[PDB]
Amino acid sequence: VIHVTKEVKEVATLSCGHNVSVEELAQTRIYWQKEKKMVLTMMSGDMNIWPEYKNRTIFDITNNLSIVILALRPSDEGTYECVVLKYEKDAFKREHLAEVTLSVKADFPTPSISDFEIPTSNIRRIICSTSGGFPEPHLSWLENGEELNAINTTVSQDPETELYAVSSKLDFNMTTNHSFMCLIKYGHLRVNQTFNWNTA
Ligand SMILES: *[C@@H]1O[C@H](CO)[C@@H](O)[C@H](O)[C@H]1NC(C)=O
Ligand SMILES: *[C@@H]1O[C@H](CO)[C@@H](O)[C@H](O)[C@H]1NC(C)=O
Ligand SMILES: *[C@@H]1O[C@H](CO)[C@@H](O)[C@H](O)[C@H]1NC(C)=O
Repeated sequence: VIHVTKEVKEVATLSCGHNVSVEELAQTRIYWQKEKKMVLTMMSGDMNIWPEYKNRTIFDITNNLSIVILALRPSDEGTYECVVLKYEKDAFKREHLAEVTLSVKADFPTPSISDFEIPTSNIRRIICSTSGGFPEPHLSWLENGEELNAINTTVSQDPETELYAVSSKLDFNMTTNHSFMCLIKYGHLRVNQTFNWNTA
């Protein structure tokens, strides 16, 4: 395959499009690397995966020497290339090369809104939050194609999943009718939800 696209938290199996028996594993050299930067090395019998990858990467020898990235992160994006070399008596002549580029989708689920009264005559508060997305999200409240100011807006990124979570609060006077949209931009995409407030 040329291109591959998986979701975040999901597994990515990048095949080397080549297989090698255990007897040959001795004489064979395997170079998996992500854009010139090494990943793992199965140097003739002895394997050694770089620290950057030690944790979330598996080397599936049995399955065409593939590398399985567990718990995908938006940064795993990139072009992987797998070169295997056979020892042509006197040297190491490479007998194969596969190359695949990996895409990682990280859409933001449609945000959900909560509404409830605060201790202030007529004022109702709404909270729009969503998460599990990438890149960093940008939340904005709309009223009549106008951008209202947000009361509170937190945005953090999980060190583990490498994913974001947004949550913003907004107040409005219950006396009038209202129709707000919570727009959330992340990259060149955008997700949203609305809130209708009918007076009496
Ligand atoms: C903003 O809202 C969050 C979540 O409700 C809360 O933890 C935080 O204290 C608020 N920030 C301020 C300055 O009140
Ligand atoms: C709430 O709405 C009423 C009716 O329009 C208005 O008199 C009052 O000043 C408003 N208060 C706030 C905090 O918006
Ligand atoms: C808000 O979300 C809806 C639901 O997917 C979408 O159809 C609409 O285009 C969005 N509106 C804007 C201004 O992004």
